[PDB]
Amino acid sequence: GKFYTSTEASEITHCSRRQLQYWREKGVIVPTVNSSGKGRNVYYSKADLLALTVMEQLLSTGLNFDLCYAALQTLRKQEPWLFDESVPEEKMKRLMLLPTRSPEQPLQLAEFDKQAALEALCHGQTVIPFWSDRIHQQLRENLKSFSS
Amino acid sequence: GKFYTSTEASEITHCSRRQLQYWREKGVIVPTVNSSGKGRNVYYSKADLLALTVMEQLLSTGLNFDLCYAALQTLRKQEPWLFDESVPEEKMKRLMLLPTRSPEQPLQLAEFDKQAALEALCHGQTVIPFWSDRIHQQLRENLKSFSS
Ligand SMILES: Nc1ncnc2c1ncn2[C@@H]1O[C@H](COP(=O)(O)OP(=O)(O)OP(=O)(O)O)[C@@H](O)[C@H]1O
Ligand SMILES: Nc1ncnc2c1ncn2[C@@H]1O[C@H](COP(=O)(O)OP(=O)(O)OP(=O)(O)O)[C@@H](O)[C@H]1O
Repeated sequence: GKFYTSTEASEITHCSRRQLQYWREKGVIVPTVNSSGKGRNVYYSKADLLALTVMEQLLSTGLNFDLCYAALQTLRKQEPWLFDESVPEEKMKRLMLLPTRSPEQPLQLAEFDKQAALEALCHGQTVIPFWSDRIHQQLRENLKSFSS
Repeated sequence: GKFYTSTEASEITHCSRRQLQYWREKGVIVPTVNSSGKGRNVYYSKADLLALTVMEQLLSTGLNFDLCYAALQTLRKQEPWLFDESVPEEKMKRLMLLPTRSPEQPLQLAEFDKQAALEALCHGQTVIPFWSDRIHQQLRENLKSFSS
């Protein structure tokens, strides 16, 4: 479909070029590449831009990088409807991330619901709301703006 | 009062020696030191052990290091009763940390209350409960255990 350069991706998703390069180096995001040269050689898909938008949003919660990476991996594997363009934003489900003390399973991801979320807080557990619709709305609005 | 070596501090608070060295290097915690030599030369106070316990607990929430450091600085300045041994644990107030998107003020700290905390979650805001009493209880129990 539509492909975007690194500077275009950086400006659309409000990730710095330095962040994109680091996330490429670490395998967080895998844009399409070709041999090195003076011309453009790295291109992000719309799904990559969505992954960038997720990563920037997770990092804005204060969550450490390793857990943001783990969250993005879990979202892409377990919640692929987030990246599908199948579900219109009105029907996407809001989620919540619950960090744990288990190195093997360091992050729980669940559907958001107020009763369970408030119960977790009253037990002393950190809750990180993750509004799937806002994610997709934010990229869509950055992109509609991007042309103009 | 009582002073503890780095290995004693590491084992009491379940921070690795590598973490203590890094937090010393960065100024997170400032144990008492003297000139270098073959003998012991770094000593943690009970208040330092409390600061270590806070730092290990904040890092367990998933909060990134810079914000844990900022949280510890804000707690020591704004909530010195946490480190005073004034308030018995039964009267210490539970808190909550709310990470923000402002670089100048990247973290809000507030008294915990369920109504406000649930309202923040429903608005999409991350909430990190911080149980002051559990902090002081945990070190006290690690220390009562430590002798035996
Ligand atoms: N919100 C909080 N603020 C401060 N300390 C906390 C908070 N939540 C948990 N802790 C501390 O984290 C440690 C582990 O807590 P948690 O209840 O998850 O496990 P635990 O009860 O030690 O596990 P186990 O059931 O295996 O003994 C405990 O020492 C607890 O005091
Ligand atoms: N829980 C969440 N999940 C996903 N995206 C979120 C969540 N909370 C906030 N955002 C996104 O973070 C960005 C900033 O949110 P916030 O409401 O704090 O500020 P804002 O409304 O952009 O600020 P202003 O009032 O200055 O325009 C928004 O794009 C919003 O969509």
